[PDB]
Amino acid sequence: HMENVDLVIDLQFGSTGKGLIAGYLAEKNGYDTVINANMPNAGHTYINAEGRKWMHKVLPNGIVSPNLKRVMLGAGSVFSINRLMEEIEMSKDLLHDKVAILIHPMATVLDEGSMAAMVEKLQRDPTNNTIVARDVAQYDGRIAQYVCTVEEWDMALMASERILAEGAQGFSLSLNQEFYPYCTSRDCTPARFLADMGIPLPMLNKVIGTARCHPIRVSGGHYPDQEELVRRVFSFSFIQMQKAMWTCQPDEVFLNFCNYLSPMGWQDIVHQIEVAAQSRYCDAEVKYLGFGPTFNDVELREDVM
Repeated sequence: HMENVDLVIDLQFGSTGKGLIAGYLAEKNGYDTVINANMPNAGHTYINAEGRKWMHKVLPNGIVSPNLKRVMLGAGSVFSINRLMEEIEMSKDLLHDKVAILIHPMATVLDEGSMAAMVEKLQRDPTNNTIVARDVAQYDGRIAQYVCTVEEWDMALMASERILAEGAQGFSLSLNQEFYPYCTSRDCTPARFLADMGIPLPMLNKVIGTARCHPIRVSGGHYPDQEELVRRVFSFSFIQMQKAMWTCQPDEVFLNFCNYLSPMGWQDIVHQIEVAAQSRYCDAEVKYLGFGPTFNDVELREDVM
């Protein structure tokens, strides 16, 4: 009942490719439940060993799990119903048989922007029955079939055997990190992600942090030990990693986009990530290395260095 959630988080500016490791872990570990709480975003990509591609803004990338039973969209979600229905249709083969999709009643429905909808939910206007999923489901049957009660949300988490939780955006984009106001509207930290998915703290088993060799901002400042090489590509920042390690405390790290650097380049970053971890009381080791955008391009660090 406890220690059964694996939480995937991005340790830099949100472009580390967390979707690749979510899909990879879902295929390897076969979680029965996959959960997230995304706000509108550019999409998270996973490509399997056969070349099928999923670009998701709403659904978790973990729906590729061979043991999938429950897909859960948390209270912190802010989503377009049109986009959700399109993503379900595109993966109807994975979602039609013995799979339950659950939308938390207090998830926010986007009016067919992100800020105004989140603000509308926070206003708590008693006569407004058009912002939270529980209320929209009373007149929009597209989501009435998936919206659950708070009690049903809790019971689905209790009934889950192994869960994959997928975090949002990235650590340095947090509302309360130093780049404010050039940041997102929430903190991008494990504690906020579990809060926004309604996951009790004892359920956390491990945190998998994702990083890139050259972080990208997709719009805000950068750390003093990095420089630029609408998208801005930066060199690796040790300070960024130290800050992310202290707060996020990952247990394992996936270092992606190693294919764009020389052997010295990506191996030096592997060692810097581990020095950053140790410097901030974190025992994380780099376990996975990404050398391309597909399942076939994820390698075990212990097998290549």
